Amino acid sequence: ASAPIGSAISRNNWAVTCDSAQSGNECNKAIDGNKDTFWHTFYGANGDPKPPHTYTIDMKTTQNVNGLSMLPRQDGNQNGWIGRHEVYLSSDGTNWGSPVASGSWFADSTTKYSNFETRPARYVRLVAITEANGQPWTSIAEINVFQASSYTAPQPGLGRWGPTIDLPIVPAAAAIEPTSGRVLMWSSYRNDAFGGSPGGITLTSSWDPSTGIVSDRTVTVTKHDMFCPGISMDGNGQIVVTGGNDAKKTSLYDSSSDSWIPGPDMQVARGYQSSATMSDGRVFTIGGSWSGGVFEKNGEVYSPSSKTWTSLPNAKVNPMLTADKQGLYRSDNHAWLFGWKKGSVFQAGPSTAMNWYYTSGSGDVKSAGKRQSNRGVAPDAMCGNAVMYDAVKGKILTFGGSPDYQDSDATTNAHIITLGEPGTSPNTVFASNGLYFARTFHTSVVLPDGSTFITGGQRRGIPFEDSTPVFTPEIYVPEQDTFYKQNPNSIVRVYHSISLLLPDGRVFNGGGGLCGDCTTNHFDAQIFTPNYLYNSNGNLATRPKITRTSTQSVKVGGRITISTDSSISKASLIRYGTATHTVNTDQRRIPLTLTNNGGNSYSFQVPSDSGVALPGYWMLFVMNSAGVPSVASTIRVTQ
Ligand SMILES: [Cu+2]
Ligand code: NA
Repeated sequence: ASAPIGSAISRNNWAVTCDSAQSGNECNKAIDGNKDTFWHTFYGANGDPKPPHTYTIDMKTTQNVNGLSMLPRQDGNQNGWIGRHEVYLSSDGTNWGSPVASGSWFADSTTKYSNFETRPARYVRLVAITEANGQPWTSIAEINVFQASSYTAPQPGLGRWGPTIDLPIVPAAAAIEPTSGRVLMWSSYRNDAFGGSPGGITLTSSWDPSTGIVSDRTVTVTKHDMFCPGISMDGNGQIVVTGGNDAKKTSLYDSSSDSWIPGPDMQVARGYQSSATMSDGRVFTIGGSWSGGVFEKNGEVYSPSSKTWTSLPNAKVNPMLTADKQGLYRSDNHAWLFGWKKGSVFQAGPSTAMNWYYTSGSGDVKSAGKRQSNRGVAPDAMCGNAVMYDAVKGKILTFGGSPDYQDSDATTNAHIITLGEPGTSPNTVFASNGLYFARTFHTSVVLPDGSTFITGGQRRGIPFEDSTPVFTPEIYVPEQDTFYKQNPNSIVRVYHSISLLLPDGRVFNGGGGLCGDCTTNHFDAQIFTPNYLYNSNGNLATRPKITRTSTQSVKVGGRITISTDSSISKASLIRYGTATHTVNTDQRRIPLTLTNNGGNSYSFQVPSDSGVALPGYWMLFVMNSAGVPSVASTIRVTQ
């Protein structure tokens, strides 16, 4: 099930309009309170007008609207199920503006919702762009509008949330398709559940930021239910999905051909392991006792060229285990892995003990000391997040999480780890005064400017329960060593939520739930627009443009020359992300040093160490003196 974020608005005073309505199926059947009666557009002998179809409500007064619900026809017939849709709000009835929510609803008879940030309005309009099966009708048994207890205007200068993208599934795992710019999301064998999978199938969905189209596709070619997996973008730019519901499988997503390819089976069955791309394009994984059995799962490495998984038995998982009260089932999960120099992998946590993993020969592991600072040794931080915001300086920001996977209080701990050469003990300090809000199950992304956006989570980890939610996101500004609260959102994003940086510089945050009959499934995502995209007036700022790129494919050590339309002050390269269960081992940022060639022409070199400039796809962003970033240019970094 799902749920709206507000309380139902009284339908007494409403006035509704429909594009068409067949007698027996009047506009008002949708607001009678009877689930047996429904509005239905013209059919048969009234003709069959194709969608779009529209449902407009006049609440007569101004309500602080935060959502709507749509109960499809409950008579067993599917005709008229809304697929693609848009939701608009208006205080006047003539000026709608941009949709407050849009996307596609799954093809079933369950009540569907549109949850969105609170906006005073008197008029609401639901546009049915498509019928779920491609037919021309639109039918609605019941329609409700929800209101917030109050309305609090976003504060200027603190970012903005919206719109809401409605999806057919709970996006508990997502990736950006680098060649297309689309967001790829997946659930499990079902749109809203993973328990009871016959294994072998995964439901996916994609959102295209350019067209606003949400599409769904079932993947069975790899015979893998991809819930709870390791995810890494390999050296070739293929996304490597491992284990989870089908514990030994490997599935490859090729952005180029937009297809799924069966990969080789891992040597050890795992679920909830983290995998990390290496300086050589290979993928290392360790741990993962969620599925495949509970025992010590040492390292293994995938080679994209030979398409083999090789065991690395001496890359021992033992030193990275947390002290989880549930034991090994949780203690080897979601490692904070980072590919580094010379085939090494750094594990920053969640255990207090940090380690160096080596992939030569049969593997090795060396202690890197304890995450700690002048405030003491950091406790285990299961589901805390770790982000490499400056790969050149080896800087990793870690934050949040709790000692145990669940039933444990999250903390405000935050540290900065600075990596040197593999085998050396990195320096760790405390970050500022820690998070404003203790959280676990939160997600984060590094932004073009090197700041880290942190959002969602809860104060006490309770999977599938939307309790103690943190609605206020925070940004860490490394240059100032300061955290800043941002404007709050209205949708809880806790266990099974995700965040990804979009190529336009905005953040896509969504998911949460995936517990079948629970009412905590969130079949949506919201967009957060950081203040760097607005000018002083609250309007969107004018962005620099990258008019030319000497090349779109470069070897580490290589130079790229660009021309822009305005003088730029800074540039950064951001590796494309993948995310699930708080883990994102693919994102990282490299700040660039620019050579001004005069005439708004600039060159830069990609770092020559492929353990810094990990191979794969990256986003190039340039910023003007104002700090406004361009939309990214996609660059492929090869070794
Ligand atoms: Cu899970
Ligand atoms: Na009705």
